[PDB]
Formats: sequence, structure tokens, C-alpha cells
Amino acid sequence: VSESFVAPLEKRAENDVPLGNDVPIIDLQQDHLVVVQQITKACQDFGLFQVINHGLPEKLMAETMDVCKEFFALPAEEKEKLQPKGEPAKFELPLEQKAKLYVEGEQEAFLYWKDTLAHGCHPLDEELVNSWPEKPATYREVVAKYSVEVRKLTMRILDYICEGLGLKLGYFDNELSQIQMMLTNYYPPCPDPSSTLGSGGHYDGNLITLLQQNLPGLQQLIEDAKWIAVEPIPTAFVVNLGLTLKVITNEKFEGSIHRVVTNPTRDRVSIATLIGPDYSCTIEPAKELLSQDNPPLYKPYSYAEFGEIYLSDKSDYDAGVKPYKIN
Ligand SMILES: CN1[C@H]2C[C@H](OC(=O)[C@H](CO)c3ccccc3)C[C@@H]1[C@@H](O)C2
Ligand SMILES: [O]
Ligand SMILES: [Sr+2]
Ligand SMILES: [Sr+2]
Ligand SMILES: [V+3]
Repeated sequence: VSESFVAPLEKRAENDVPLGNDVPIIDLQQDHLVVVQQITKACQDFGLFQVINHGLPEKLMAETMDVCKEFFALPAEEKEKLQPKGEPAKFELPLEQKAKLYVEGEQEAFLYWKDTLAHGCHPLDEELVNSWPEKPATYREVVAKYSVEVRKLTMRILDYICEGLGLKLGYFDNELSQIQMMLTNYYPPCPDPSSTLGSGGHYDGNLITLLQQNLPGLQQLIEDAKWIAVEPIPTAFVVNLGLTLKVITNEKFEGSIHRVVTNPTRDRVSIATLIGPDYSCTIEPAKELLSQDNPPLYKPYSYAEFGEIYLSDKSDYDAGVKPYKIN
């Protein structure tokens, strides 16, 4: 493996990470109150859960994974059209909603063993969809339907979260969910998995993420610096609560800290829908939940200012919010 991809010793993954048997799997076709209670418990104790019987068509999930795999099978010459000035774009502000291929890493500087296609999805209009990949031919029609369906499911989950917290329904149906970034992640086979990371350990900086996977590689950090493997369920969504939701709930909910490990023999594609605030938003603990017993743990901050730190400073998982901590 190229020196560029060698992770610092302490960040390298151990070869045998155990299955997370305690990852909540939540059936959304249970009675309404049972769903609210199970989602609430998962948000308080874990910050990562899977949803099944979630109402999003299994056929559409399969068609979306197919067209995403088809995109990454495209020739080099086609992929160049998504590389501004001949190279992948960087995860840095301004983060544009037009489709680009991205490189990612940490500044002991190293790169993640990953190619990412990213674009905005909300609101859908001709200008946005015309900025998506031209190939495969069916990408735009399949991913347009997928993005609307994933958003509908995410807003359902945010209203379950509202009921669990005692916030009015639709609390997040505003500026706090107006950006929908779809990240299609491609992990090619890696000759030295013991030295590399597909994705470094992170909170998602946004509000909430729905992740579609069909192969192993996703790992979560739980108490006592233990990593566990998240079982791939091809017809489920992994829900990762973001650092933004951790702040707004005043740490009543956990954020998901997770990473992706490489594989020596086979490639892997994942589809992450990252929903969260516009860069113009002010983030603070929900005042409705604050009291003398529950004082705010964060001062109000600019999401844009947070974003710059979150994307550049990887010294700690919550480096993005450290400047805004109080009490
Ligand atoms: C592994 N990387 C993490 C950081 C970066 O995330 C982003 O780029 C999101 C995209 O919404 C973002 C969130 C909050 C503020 C700025 C950007 C790209 C990817 C994501 O999978 C999460
Ligand atoms: O992510
Ligand atoms: Sr190039
Ligand atoms: Sr175009
Ligand atoms: V993530």
C-alpha cells in the first residue's frame, strides 16, 4: 500500500472486531408508541440503530445500489468529468450541491482508502438533477426517486424523535434538515487492511444520516474504547445520529462514532444520506428542553463556523463543538 494511505499506529483497526449483538434493530410496523419508545431508547443509549419494515421499497433500494455500483464501474475517462481541474474535490466549505468525486483524509497526514461521489438532493429541481452524473443513463431517474423516499423516511424518524423528546412534531422540518447530501462511497480491495482505513472514526457532523450497506466494513465505537462490527442487512437502513442532534438534545441523545475498515479481496459500495442544517443556521440546545436541572451544555454557534472545524480538525471526534462547550 502507498505511504499516502498508512494510518497512524493508534488509529489502525484490529483484524478481529466482534459483531455488535446489542445494535438495536427497530421494526417500524410495530404499534406507534412501541416504535417511539424503542427509537428513543436507541437514541439515548447507542446513537446507532437499524430500521426494518421502514416503508421504503426494497426494489428501489436494490435499483439504487445497482446504479451506484454501475457508476463506480464507469471508465476513468467518464469519471474525469466529476473531477474539478483534473482531481477529486475536497470536503471543505463551500461544499457545493453539484455532483463531484471527492478524496478524504486527516491532516501525520494520510488519505482514506475511499472514492466518494457526493451531491445535494433537496429540493429536487432541473438545475440540481442536471448537475448529477450523466452516466449511467438511469442514475438521475432512480436516485431522484430514492432521495425523495429516503427523505420521507428520515422525516418520519425525526418525528418519532420529537415525540420521544417532548418536542412539537415537525421541530426539524425546517432549516435544520434543508441540506440532503447523498454520499456514495466506493472501497476497492486493499492489499494491507491492517495499515489503512476506508473511513476514519467520526461523528456525522449533520443532524441525522441513513446508511444503506450490503457488505461488512462498518464499525461503531462503544464504551471503554471498544469497536464493534455493524451487521449488514441489505434491506435495512443504519440510522447514525449526528453531532448536531447531540447538541440540540443537550446530550440527552448520543451521536454515533463509526469508521469503515478495508477488505483485501472484494470491493464495497455504501449509500449515505446526510440530512442537516443549511450553513446559515444557528445551532443550540432546544430551549424547550432546558431548565435549572438541565442547563445548556453548548452556547449558540454558526453551522458554517462549526463545519470549517469539523472538516479540518480530526484531533478529537467532537473537535467541531469543543469551542462552544459551557457548564
Ligand atoms: C467521512 N466523512 C465525514 C465528514 C464529511 O462530511 C460531510 O462533508 C458532511 C456533508 O453534509 C458535513 C456535515 C457537517 C458539516 C459539514 C459537512 C464527509 C464524510 C462523511 O461521511 C462524514
Ligand atoms: O458519514
Ligand atoms: Sr484525474
Ligand atoms: Sr450538467
Ligand atoms: V458517517
